Amino acid sequence: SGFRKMAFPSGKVEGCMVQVTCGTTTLNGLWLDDVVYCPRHVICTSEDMLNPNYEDLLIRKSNHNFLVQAGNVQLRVIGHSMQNCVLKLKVDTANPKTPKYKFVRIQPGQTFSVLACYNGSPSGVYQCAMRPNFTIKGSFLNGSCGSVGFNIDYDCVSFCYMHHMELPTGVHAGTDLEGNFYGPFVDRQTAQAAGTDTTITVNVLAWLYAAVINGDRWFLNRFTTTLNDFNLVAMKYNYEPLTQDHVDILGPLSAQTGIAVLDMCASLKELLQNGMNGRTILGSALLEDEFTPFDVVRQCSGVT
Amino acid sequence: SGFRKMAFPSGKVEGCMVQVTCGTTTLNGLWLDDVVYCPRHVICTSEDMLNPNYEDLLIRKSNHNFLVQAGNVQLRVIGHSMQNCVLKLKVDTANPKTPKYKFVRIQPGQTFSVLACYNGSPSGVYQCAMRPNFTIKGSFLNGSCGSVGFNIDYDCVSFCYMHHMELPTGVHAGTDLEGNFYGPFVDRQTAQAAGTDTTITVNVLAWLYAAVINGDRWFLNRFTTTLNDFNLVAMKYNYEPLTQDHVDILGPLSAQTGIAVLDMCASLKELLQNGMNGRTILGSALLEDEFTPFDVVRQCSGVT
Ligand SMILES: O=C(c1cncc2ccccc12)N1CCN(c2ccccc2)CC1
Ligand SMILES: O=C(c1cncc2ccccc12)N1CCN(c2ccccc2)CC1
Repeated sequence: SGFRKMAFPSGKVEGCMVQVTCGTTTLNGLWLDDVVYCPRHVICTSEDMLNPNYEDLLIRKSNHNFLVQAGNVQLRVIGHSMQNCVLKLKVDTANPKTPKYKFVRIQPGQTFSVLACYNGSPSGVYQCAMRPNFTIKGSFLNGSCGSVGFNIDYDCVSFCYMHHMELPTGVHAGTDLEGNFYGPFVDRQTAQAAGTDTTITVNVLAWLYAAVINGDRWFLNRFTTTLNDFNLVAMKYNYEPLTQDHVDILGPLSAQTGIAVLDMCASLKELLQNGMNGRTILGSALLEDEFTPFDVVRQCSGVT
Repeated sequence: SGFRKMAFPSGKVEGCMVQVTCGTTTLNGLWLDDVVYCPRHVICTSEDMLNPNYEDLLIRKSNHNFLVQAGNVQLRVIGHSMQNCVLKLKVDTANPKTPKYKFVRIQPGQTFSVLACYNGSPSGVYQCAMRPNFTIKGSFLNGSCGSVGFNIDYDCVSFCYMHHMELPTGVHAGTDLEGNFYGPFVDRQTAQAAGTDTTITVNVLAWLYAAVINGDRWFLNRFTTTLNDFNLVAMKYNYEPLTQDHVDILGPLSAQTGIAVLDMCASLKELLQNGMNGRTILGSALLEDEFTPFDVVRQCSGVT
């Protein structure tokens, strides 16, 4: 028992982190096979932050201007290209530590682990969710760009995020590994609206199921509700509308606990309307939405 | 900016995880140099859980009864011995992935990362604190024994915890890497009192400093207090008494924010007496105590 915001083991990703420098700018890159992937804003200067012409900036750069270091050893760059907001630096050596991998564009509400890095060196690992508004609530400082988010399925690393920027509001934005930003964000030092962030209802319910499995049952009530009645409450509290697809995804947790999904919805409706009354659930005083139903089953089953 | 419960990158520890089986019992071991460390209760059966005589049980075991597997390959056991509550299995091969390491017995209130493992395979990584009552609030299932807690200082892994058991209350207990339990716990399937768990005051203050650094300042007030006045409040709320050593440790955070430690104490006193009033601090609705002042400086400075 016990429920923690667990991240995937980061070893397979640590073995891919390299440092990329262009001019005076240093950030992190991801070395997979003979390619190093990094945010294209590595080619920017102080005067090229508010409105960069990446195509024009990149034209002034040659292979030897991109310094890539893996640990203490220098990688030789034999090609460079821009794919959306990422640069792909072809190096003469395939990463010997390259794990089995995939590039995936995750759905909002899905979770992933982030390996925060500085100067190509890993500093820490944490679990987070892609918010419905396509931002992440990470922990990133200057130099963390190019740090990646990923999921692990047995031996395969699915890379889903590359860190590009911090919005003036302290939230984070970035791209998939094809360089396409999640959300409406652009790699420019301008004010950008993140948008209203809703609560991932299916994740809150999954966490309530985790709470029941882990002994926390005070919030369970004698009520039930309907999807339409529940959603009237969810709308009022800026919660994502729950659909039959979400109910179906909660099926295994509903079967394990013996609590019907609409019954758990009535517990959630009462918690929203009444608050926690100074009480806690899984060591938390607010409703947690950064655990998917898959994360709950995984943590409560011991998938390695 | 952003503040997350960050764990150390786990790669160096993943490379040390092995599976140990004795009879019908399988758990995890830690392979460092030519020794595999594991909980001694691996030699127990169902009838040897309530009151095991480890010395007598171990006498019926020979080297070939300990099956150690590193990935898919079998390790040859050439020696075995019991040191307190851990077994040390000497194998004929030194772990080629052995990192620079230390065995340390951590102080209550200090934090560490746990790499939860099953069958010698890592499942996840999370950060936790050694509670003042010498328990940990982990996430562990059957088969997780032998999973370890550690800290990383540049390239050196300081192992501080080995998982041994779950108390009937859902909290976790275990040993340092010399096999000495943290707290009064014994490796027996009997009811064991954990003791009153207090809140790590110096950690709550460190987290309040992290909140200020990360923009959350609503809780800051126009008041100050004294160590003795603060401790009268801390006692009432089952908080550890704050000492000058704790004030001195908060010195760098006090200097970075320009907020005197006793001024932050008055903010903490008011939060304890008045509650959060439905507000949050660093995405939390309760006062967080599992970040040390060192963790706050590290996360807010980017130590790799
Ligand atoms: O290293 C960072 C950064 C990232 N994440 C969190 C942070 C927190 C505080 C300070 C800086 C950061 N930046 C910020 C984006 N930046 C950039 C440059 C050109 C075009 C678009 C973006 C490059 C430098
Ligand atoms: O694998 C575990 C375990 C550990 N952590 C969390 C758990 C949650 C649910 C179920 C089991 C566990 N045990 C529990 C202790 N156990 C043991 C045997 C002899 C003497 C002393 C301890 C060996 C088997």
